[PDB]
Parts: sequence; structure tokens; C-alpha cells
Amino acid sequence: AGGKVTSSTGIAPKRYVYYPGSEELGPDEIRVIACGTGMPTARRAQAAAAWVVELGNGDKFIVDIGSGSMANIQSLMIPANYLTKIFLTHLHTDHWGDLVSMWAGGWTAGRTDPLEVWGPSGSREDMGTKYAVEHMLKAYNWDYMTRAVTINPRPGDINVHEFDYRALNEVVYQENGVTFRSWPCIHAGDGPVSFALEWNGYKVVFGGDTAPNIWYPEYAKGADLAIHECWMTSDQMMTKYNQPAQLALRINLDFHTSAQSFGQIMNMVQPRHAVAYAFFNDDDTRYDIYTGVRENYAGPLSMATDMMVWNITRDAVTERMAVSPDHAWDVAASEYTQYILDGRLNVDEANAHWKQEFMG
Amino acid sequence: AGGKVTSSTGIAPKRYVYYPGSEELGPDEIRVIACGTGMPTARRAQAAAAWVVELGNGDKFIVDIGSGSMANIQSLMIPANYLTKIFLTHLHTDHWGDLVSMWAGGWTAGRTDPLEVWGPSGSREDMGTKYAVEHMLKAYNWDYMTRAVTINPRPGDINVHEFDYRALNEVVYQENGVTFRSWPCIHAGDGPVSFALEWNGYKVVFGGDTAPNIWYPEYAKGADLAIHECWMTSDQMMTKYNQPAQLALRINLDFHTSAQSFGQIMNMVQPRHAVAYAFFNDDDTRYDIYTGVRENYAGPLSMATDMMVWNITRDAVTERMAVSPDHAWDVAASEYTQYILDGRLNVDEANAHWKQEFMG
Amino acid sequence: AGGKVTSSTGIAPKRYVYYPGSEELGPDEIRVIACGTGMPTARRAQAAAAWVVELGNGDKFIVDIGSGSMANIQSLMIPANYLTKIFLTHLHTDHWGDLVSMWAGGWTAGRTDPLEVWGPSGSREDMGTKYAVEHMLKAYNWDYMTRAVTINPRPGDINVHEFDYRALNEVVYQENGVTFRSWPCIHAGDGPVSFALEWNGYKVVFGGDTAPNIWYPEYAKGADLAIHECWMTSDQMMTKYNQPAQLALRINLDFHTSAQSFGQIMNMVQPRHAVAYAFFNDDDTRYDIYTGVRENYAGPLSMATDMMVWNITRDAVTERMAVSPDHAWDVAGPASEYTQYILDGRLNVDEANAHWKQEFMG
Amino acid sequence: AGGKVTSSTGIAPKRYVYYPGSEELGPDEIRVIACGTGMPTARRAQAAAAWVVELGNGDKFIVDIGSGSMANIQSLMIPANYLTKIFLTHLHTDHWGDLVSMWAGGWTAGRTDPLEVWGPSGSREDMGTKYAVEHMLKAYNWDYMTRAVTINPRPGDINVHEFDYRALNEVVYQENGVTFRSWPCIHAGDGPVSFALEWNGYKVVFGGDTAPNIWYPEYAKGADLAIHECWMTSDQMMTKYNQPAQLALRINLDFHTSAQSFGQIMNMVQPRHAVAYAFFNDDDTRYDIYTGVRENYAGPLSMATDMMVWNITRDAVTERMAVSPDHAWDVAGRASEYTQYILDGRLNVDEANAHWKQEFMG
Ligand SMILES: [Zn+2]
Ligand SMILES: [Zn+2]
Ligand SMILES: [Zn+2]
Ligand SMILES: [Zn+2]
Repeated sequence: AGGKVTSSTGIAPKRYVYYPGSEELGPDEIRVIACGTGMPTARRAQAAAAWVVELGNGDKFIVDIGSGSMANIQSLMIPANYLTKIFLTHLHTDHWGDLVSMWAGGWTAGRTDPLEVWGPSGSREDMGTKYAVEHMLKAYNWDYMTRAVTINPRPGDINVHEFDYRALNEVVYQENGVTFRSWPCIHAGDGPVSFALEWNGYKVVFGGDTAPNIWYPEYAKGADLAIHECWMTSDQMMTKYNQPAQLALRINLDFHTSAQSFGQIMNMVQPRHAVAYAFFNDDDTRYDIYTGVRENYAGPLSMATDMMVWNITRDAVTERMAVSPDHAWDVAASEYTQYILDGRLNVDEANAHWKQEFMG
Repeated sequence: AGGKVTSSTGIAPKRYVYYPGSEELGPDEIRVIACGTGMPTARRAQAAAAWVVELGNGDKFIVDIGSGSMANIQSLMIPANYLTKIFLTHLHTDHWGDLVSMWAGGWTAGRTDPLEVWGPSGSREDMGTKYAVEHMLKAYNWDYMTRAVTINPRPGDINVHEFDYRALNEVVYQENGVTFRSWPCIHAGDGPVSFALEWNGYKVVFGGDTAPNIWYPEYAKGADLAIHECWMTSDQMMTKYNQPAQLALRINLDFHTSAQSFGQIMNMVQPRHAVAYAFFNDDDTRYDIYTGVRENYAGPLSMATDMMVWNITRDAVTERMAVSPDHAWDVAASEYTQYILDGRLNVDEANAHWKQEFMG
Repeated sequence: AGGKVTSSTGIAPKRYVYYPGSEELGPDEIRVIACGTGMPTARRAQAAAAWVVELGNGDKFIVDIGSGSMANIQSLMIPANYLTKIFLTHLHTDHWGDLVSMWAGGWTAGRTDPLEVWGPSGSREDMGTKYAVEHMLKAYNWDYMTRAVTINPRPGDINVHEFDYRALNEVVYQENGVTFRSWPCIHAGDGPVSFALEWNGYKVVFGGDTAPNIWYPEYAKGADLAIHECWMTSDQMMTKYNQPAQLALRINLDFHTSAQSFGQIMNMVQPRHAVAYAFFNDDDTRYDIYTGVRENYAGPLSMATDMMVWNITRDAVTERMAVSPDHAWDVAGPASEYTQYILDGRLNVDEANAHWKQEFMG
Repeated sequence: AGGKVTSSTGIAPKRYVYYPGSEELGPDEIRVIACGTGMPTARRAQAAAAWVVELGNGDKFIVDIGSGSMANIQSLMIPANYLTKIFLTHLHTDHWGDLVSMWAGGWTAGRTDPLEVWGPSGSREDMGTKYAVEHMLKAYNWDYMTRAVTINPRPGDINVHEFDYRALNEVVYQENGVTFRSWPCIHAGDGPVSFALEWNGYKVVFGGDTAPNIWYPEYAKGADLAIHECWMTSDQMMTKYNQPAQLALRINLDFHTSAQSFGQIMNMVQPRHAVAYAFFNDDDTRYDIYTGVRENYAGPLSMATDMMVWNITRDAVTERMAVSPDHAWDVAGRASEYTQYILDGRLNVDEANAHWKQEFMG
């Protein structure tokens, strides 16, 4: 598997796995990494929704930054200041829970520019991204004010770009040859969108969460990579949750996109490559989910899980797994009263040994 | 290792690893699980500070709940209803980032009681935990209101119980024979505290984060299990961050508790079992930190990483590693406008087959 | 998922994962654990073929024990002396390379009984299981003789029970309620067999490796659990090994059982539960294979991977995943070969060991 | 950590982890990977002893290839044809258990040369490497004879280079400016050795298994990288095994090199970098072993676990961890043994396979 090795001391070419930080990105290539793929229950195997997109022009975007996804995003060996632009499909903790982590960790990790967040409005002020993010910064006001005494507060700003959720396939971002469009989703309440990324003849669709809708099939048409919610089966709902027959059946019709509905949508969409995500990707769930899609869609399919990567080139959309470090590292008025400062323990004795040795 | 197997068809007793959900807890026993141990930066290997405490009387506590920890907590096979009481040491993202996941996750996962949070105050209203939590709920208003359409709101609420950060060893909690005390830390700015749980002759101390202070040694004295911050070497600061000598030296004296200061501190306390946490616990970092602690302390010492467990009994404080599921599961006015509900797609034909088989 | 918790202090019943050593086995119950499932190349995610069978009467059997599988077997918290009976389908290293590790490791782990091995003959002495084990013990003569000096050598013996590979469903083991029968496979050359284990109304079938054959569908009929070979697609063969199309086609027709053939077989067999194994179980292989299978078979299916487990009860065959320790340890159950030339090289380390020795001796 | 990233679209330089297959090896550089580091009992976290050595002149070696290590070796994306030369310290299953897997595996993975094995003689013919490998090939005769019907048999040969175990720091190998030398160990019975590899101004020492001896401290002197056995404490022996106090004591003195002894040895050697291995590398074991060493040795020190790697340059010896695929694959670089009796048993599967077959053929 992978490219043929041509020398003892050389580099293995077109490696069968993606090692993050190890591969040059071509000027007509997109890299998409799933840094989170699993619904609202927390689990080490699948963080909540998060996508990192690297474009051959040097631009990088995050779409969704769900609870737990930062551990994956930090494993990519991308400097913080290259990852400042974040698009939110909607305000479920499982789609922006780890914004606080990117904001706080990313700042310690050496980001020098503000975060730029694009997110939907809701049906009223207090149901949109602008309200949400302003209250998140106040929530973490003790973190912000204590950090800023010692680090210039510029990287701690969040420039929110709130776009109308109601808009049908309109531009929300246009810069340096890159366009994002939003259209609505049907999910929990008014606000959630899907995004389409267009650049250099490539189209990547980030479906977010939704029950099936008439917009995604129309506006996602002929995507290189189409990502859509794809729910576990009703049988699995009963087995895993103790759900009645009634509630279990209702969930795959009104609340979530069934695997079979996902099939229908990708049959309509005709993408180069479809990606099902949101479900628990386990040895006893994945197969009946896959069979559901296959009733209705026959074309190229990935069943998303954490750290799956797609390379989009003119000739191919190639699925691989990313092999990254679990033991990840970053790659490159006082708020104290005299009362607290007075409580410092003397430790000059215990430290004098290591201390003298280090200063030569 | 472990106890002697006695039958072919039996159960291994006194197992050398802790399997969460597999062991009855004794009426005179405590269980502490590190659900996060590793600070500023995210990494799959170490979530941010979180501690689960199980008492033999049946009360369960969480002390800190940092970004990432929810995936560890959910691998314990504990129902949502039994984890409702959370204690924060401070308002750093890496000690309450996942409170939102516990909040939103537990509520979709059958929890029937609100969360209860105890955390300190700051030098002023916008620097304490009552401000923090109020603004977190506003930040997640879209999630709050959308969820409340389909699930009684009472679990969504968060009874906060702010207490003065300046107090020197004062009860902040007392129900069902359990007592928590707090006292100050010297960390980033005014507000951060350490806790001491006293129950049924047992004392467990959670140091949160701090530079070495005079209150910890005095109020921690004779704990069964004593947890305190312990940091990377100055040499490791220079190698991992390219910090110059001056800044590297000073971070181990002014800003954080050195390995050697950790030792001095635990010598004064003389606990049954000391725990060092907060450092990145890697094959090249951990070793020199242990040689630091052992310059000044010779009693029983754990170097925490995630899913490390302590059984506190009358006889012993015993460290094991927990071996828990990566593929974890939960164990047991509308906010839509007609503009959105008008976009629902017809999937009836796509879904007819599985529907018909599922009804028979 | 799993059973409802009904106390803060208590045990979570009927767990959604198997924690090895944590569950009582019922008298009318079988536990089968996959301790390897993977093709002829090594990888940490899949050891080479290995099955542990636990019967409710307290009998335990290893069927196949390929390279890598011992790390999985040793994670089950089963004492070495309970795992003394081993059945080999065939003499590929991926089916018995770890017998050496069970022999040596299991002994230091506290086996006190000799190992017992059942395996086919071949077309001549030197192609059979007796020859192979006999010469495996000679290969490890240095380990054996050095170990045996001061110790009872009884646990180092391997008693081989060789049986005629050509026999059509004949008994090869009959002890304490338990029957094993074997029948041929078609695979590399004469010798490889499949096994049926019959006990207390249950029938577990271990296919080993084969091209599709007329025996397996006859003698596996009605198995509670039927394990059979199932191969990567020809397309996967061309992607992963740059096979020309001609050879890739033939690999799935002549040498191995295809997913579609596997489907034809389990349709014919009609078990309570079919297991597919012996393929690399990856995010980009597994789906095409499940599809191939479902063309022809509609009944309960497991796609095996390392540490998958089935509970066979009267009422269900239940698949779970085992969650076991990676930092495993053995669990307890109930003429010198030195010259003076080598022993005169011992380094004086009294000084260096003084401090720890004194503390330890009180 | 790591080199400064200079470009959005470019490669992270001097990565803080080693991704096997992602780095050019310099002409005056050595890379050493631990592919097994673990005690005598099997576990997923730690294979039995195996070291992969890559030199900047293109030569590659394996020193030891204990049970389980092939999974780690196969994760390095090194073609089978570059990994044909194997050095064994001694004939414990934990130091050559996976020779069979490399032999069979690398032959299907496409090796086109014979394996070349260097190993020690014993006090008599049946205690040496030549006798061991001979009987290993007879053991796996069914695998060899069946494989040889469809693949050229040349790469199925193992050329054994047996060397005098008794020799004191003599050459066992000299080729292309690369030397290996051997000297005795004190371990189980006569036969075990340590190696030193000398090339282009560099010296790398592979200790094997030994109680403290007078030869390692003398011949390992001034090594760039010095590897030596280093055991778990007597307290840990008592806890993990329930050894009675006096047995636990003797194990750290007569049978195995204690942490303190290792310290004395490395204090005498003065290597650029020392490596302790063979102990179960756990949260409740590793720290007291490290303490023990630091009683007697203060220089640079690695506590080996699986997939740790050392880069050796003129400037430095750098420890990192290797991050490699669990889901590994190969990377590319006579009479039949069937009787008609077996071949007559083929199943008709023409119908089940017609659909995929027609589609695949265009
Ligand atoms: Zn959502
Ligand atoms: Zn803090
Ligand atoms: Zn075979
Ligand atoms: Zn040995």
C-alpha cells in the first residue's frame, strides 16, 4: 500500500496514512480532516463535530469546533495563528463547545491575531451567534482578565461575523479566491445552516445537522465532497437507549436524517464523494447504517470517524486515516490583592540545588 | 498480579486494573478517578483537570471539569442523575470548559435534577463564579431554549453556590455527613482555591492550581489522598517552548510549583498518598519531575495521568489504572418559524421499506 | 446502553462492553473471544487468527494461535493452567506462530500441566502437526534445557494428538461433555481442516482458512456461531498491492473465499450467527466486504476484529467488544548449562546495591 | 515543540515525534527504533525485545526479534528487501519468537533475498543458533513447501552465520565499513551475548539479557547509545507475583541486573546516551526503576518503551516517540502439495459471484 519506496535512506512517497505536518499541499489540492464526528454523548473514540480544511493557496478554515475536538485539532502540528477563521453551522455545544479551548489554548499556543467567527443569527437577538459569543467572553472573564495582565490582549478579541440564517445560498465570506455560501437547516429551532466552500473549481459542503430539507440537495449539487448528518437506525435507538418503538421510529423521520434519507439526498446531489457523519461509528452500529445509505445511493461513500482525511485533486478524492500524536504539543492592571501575594511559601532551600545547577 | 483466580467459570477478584462499572463500593471506601491531568494545551493523551469522587454512602462529586474531561467521565458507566454536584477550584478554561457538556449532555441523557456548582468569587463581581455561570447559560441560550421545547427545563438550570475565595478553611458544603472546606491559592489573579473533602474519618485534598502557598500545608495535613499542582523542569521549558534561561527559571519559582517545592509541601502535609498532576506526562518529561519530588519527599506518591484511580480504605491507599471504553455510551413555545418548517423534503418513498419491516 | 444501574454503590449489570475476568459464566453459556482476526502481514490492530472458547462447565480451548495473538490472550485475566488445550486448523505461521509464546510464556506464567495440541496430518510425516511441534521444541532446545535445570520439566511437554486431515466430519476429541469434529479445507496444499465444537446443545464452527468447499456447508449446518474466511475485494487487491486485474480476480475465486461466496455459504449453513474474519478490518475495506456478504446472506452477521466476543445463551447470540488491559500481567490460578568461564565474569555490584538492600531486608 | 513552521502549505521541520517513512536519513546519522522492550509475558503495550537500526549508508539491521515485535517493525513502512539481516543476542523466545513471522511475512510481502541470521553458538551443537534455525525451518516445513509451489523458493532460505559465544569483543560481522562485535552475557546458561555496532565514528551497544558482568562495562565504553537490561524492584516483584521476600531479593542480584547495578555499569561506560529496557514500563513500576538508576548514574537516560526512537548525529543523541499506523500494510520497495481428493471438494459459487465478476471485468 502507498507509493513505491525507491531508496533505503529516502522518504516513503504517497503514504497509505496521513502524518499531519509531513506532506506539502499542492496549489490545486484541498485537505479535509474530520477532527470530530460523534453526536452529543462524549467518548474518546469520537469528539463532537469539527472539520479542518487546508486549501492549496495557504488558507485554512475550521467548520464547527465541537466539545473534545481541540485534542484532534492540536494533533495536526498547525501553528495557532494559521487557524484563526472559524465557521459555526449552529450553537449546539457539540458544534462550538471547544471555541473557548481554541480561544484560550490557542492564545497560550502563540496566536497573535484575533479569532474571526462566522455564525448564523436566530429568529431574535438572543438566539444568534453574536449574542452567544459576547456572553461566552463574559462567562470566561476571569480567564481573559488574568491572562491579559502578561499577554497583549489583541489575540483574545473575537470578531464575530453574524450572517442571516434565512438566506438561501448567499455569500457569507468572499476573500482571496474563496467563497462560503450558507443555506438553512431544520434542526431543534431556527438558526442552523449548511456551508458550501468554493475555491479553484472545488466545492466542499458542510451539512451541519438537519432533518432532510429541499435546500441541501439543490445548493450542494456536484460537490467534490458532500458532508451530511446520517443517524443510527431505530432498532439501534431501542437497543442502545431503551426507546419505545414509537419514539425510535419518530427520531429517524422528524428529528434526524435517516441513513436511507442520506441515500436519497446524495442520489440527488451526485457529489464526487459523500461523507456520512454524526452517528457512533462502532463495530455493531456502522454496518446497518451503511446498508441504509446503499438502498438509495451507490456512489463513493466515507463513513466518517475521527481523524479521517480526504485529499481533493483534479483526478481523485482519496480517503485516508490520519496518524497523529496522542501526546500533542503546540508548534510555533494586576488582578492580585496584597492579601493573596502575602501567602507565598518560602521554598529557597528545597529549590537551591536544582536552581544553582541550571544557572550554568 | 491481582488476586488468585479460584474457579474456571468465576470472577477474578482484586483485579490489577479498575474496570469502571464492575466493582461494588464499600461503605468505608472512597474511589478517586483523575478524568483530566494535563494543562494549557489539548491532547488526546491528557484531558484538562477533572476528578470524580465516589463515597461508600453513595454521594458522588466532580472537582474541576476541564476541556476534554467529559469523554473520561462518560467512560465510567455512571448514570447522569448520580453526577449533579460539581466543585470548581478556579475559572481557567482547563478547570470548567466541559461544564457545558455535562450540562447539555446530562440533560439529553435523562438527568432530572439541575447541576449544583460551588466555586469561588473574585476581587469583584465579574471575576467570580456566579457571574461566570450566569453568562455561560446566556452564551448557550440557543441550546437552552431549543432543548426546553422537547424536555422539561428544570434539569437545564444551574444552582450556583458562590463562596468567598478569601476564607481560610471555612465549610462551603455539608450534607449527609460530607463536609468540604476551601482556602486560597496564588494563581494568575485573586479567586482560585483548594478544597478538602472530610467524610467518615477520610480527608481528600484537591489543590486545584497554585504557586506554593502557606495555606495548603496547614489545612491539607494528614489527608488520605493529597493532590497538588507539580510542573515541568526549566530544562523541559527551554526544549519544548524555546524559552530563554531567565523566563524558564522564573516560571518554576514565581508562576508555578516546582517538582522540588511539591516535595517540600508534601513533607509538611505527611499524607497517606500524595498525587502530582498538571504536567504533560510523557516518556521524556515525567522522570526528572519524580527526582524533584524525591529530593524532599519519600512517602507514597502517584504521578497522575488520565484514568488513574485511587481506592482509599482503612488498610491502604492503592493506585490502579482504569481500563474503560473508548466507544462510550450513556448508561441509564416552539423555536421553529413556518419559514424553516416549509423546507422539509419528501423522503417517504426512500424510507417506506425499512418503515414497513420496522412496524411488523 | 447495557443494563440499568439500580444503586450508586453497586455493579452496572449486563454491561455494553466485556471486561475480561469481571463476568461469571453460566452453566448453559459459551463465551468466544477473537484474540486475532488478521491477514498474513503483522499490524498492532489485528493479531493473526486465534479464538478462546470458554464453556459453562469450565472447559477452555484455544482454536488457532497465530503470531501476535498471545498479547490478546494474556489480556483475558485467565490463569495459564486453564489454557492448556490447543486446536490448530493448519500450519501457517498466522495460525500457530504464537504456540511458542504460549509454551514459554504460559510456563513462566504458572502452567503446571503439559500443553495438549490437536492438529491435522499432511500428505506425509514432514507436512503434519506431530513433525512440526516436535521440531518447534528442538528449535527452542536452548530455552528448554536452560529453563529445565532446577525445575520440574513436566509443564514443558507438548503432547500432540494428530488426526487424518482427509476424514469427513469424524470425532478428534471427546471429553467431559465436549466433542470436536474436523473436515477438510482447500488451502495452499493438503492438510488444513475446519472444526465443529458440540457441547450441551451448542455447535460452534471454526472455519480456519479455505477456498469455498462442499464440506463446510454440510457439517456446519445449524451452528449457534459459524466462523469462516472472508476476503478483501479484488478492487482492494489492486489498490493495496498493485495486482494486475487478472490475478486480483483469481485471488477472490481460486485461493480465498470472497465476501459473495461467504454469503452463499452462510445462507446454506443457516446459523444463529455468522462471523467473517481474516481480512484487514479498516475504514476503507470493511464496507465493500459487508456489501459482498449481504448480496446472498441476510441473517445475523459479525465482521470480526481483535477482542470481539460472543455470548451464546439459549435465547440470544450477543456480540460485544472486549475492553482489556494493554499493560497486561499473568494472573495466578490454583545438568547445569553454565561453565565457570561465564560465571567468573559476574561484576562486583555490592557497593551500588548496598543502600536498597539494607532498606528492603527490614 | 519541534522546528518552527515557516509556510502554511509546507512541511513541519524537525518534528517533535517520528512518523516512520516521513524523514530522509542523513549520510552521517543513525536511527534506532525499539520495536519491543517488554519482560517475559505478552502484552499489547510492550512487544518482546526487538531493535531496528538504520545507518546513513543505507544498511539496516534488526537486533533481536522477540514474540509480538513484527507488528511494530511492519509499522515502519520499510520494504521487506531492506530488512534481511538479523542479529540475535540469544535463543529465548522473547528474543527470536518473530523470526518465523519475518521469514514467512517478508516472503509474501515480496522479499527476493534469503534472510541472513547471526547468532551465538552454545557449549554444544544443539545449544547454538545454527541448530535452532535449522529445526525452526523443519517446524514450518508445511508453510515452506506449500508456499514454494507458487513463489520462487530462494527467499525462503535462512543463511545462518554462527559465531563463538565465548569470544571477548571480537568481530562477528564486517561489511561495507560496518562492524558488529560480540562479548558474553551471564543469562540462563552459556551462549547469550551483547553486540556493539561500529560505523563511521559511531558505536551502538545492544546488551541483550544479562546479570551484571565485567565485559559490558569494558567493551561498551564511550558508546553513542548504550542499551542494557534493567529490572523491576524487589518490592514490585513481591506485589505483582507474591514472590516471598528472599526470592524477590535474589532476582535483583543473581538472575537480573537491578536499576542500581545498571547505574554502576552506565557510570563506568560513560555513553553519550544510555537506554534501560526489559522491564514492564508502567505508571506504578517506572519511577522507582529511574530513582534506582539515578543513585549511581547521572548522564543522559531513556526508559525504553515500544516505538521510542533515537537519532544519533555528530551534535546530539535525540529521544523521540514514533507515531506509526496500528492499521499497518506492506510497503513495496516442483510438484503440487494438493491431491485430487482435496481439489474435488471445491464449491460451485458461479451464481453468488456473477454480479461483482461481470462489473469488475469492465
Ligand atoms: Zn445540533
Ligand atoms: Zn489555572
Ligand atoms: Zn492459511
Ligand atoms: Zn533472555
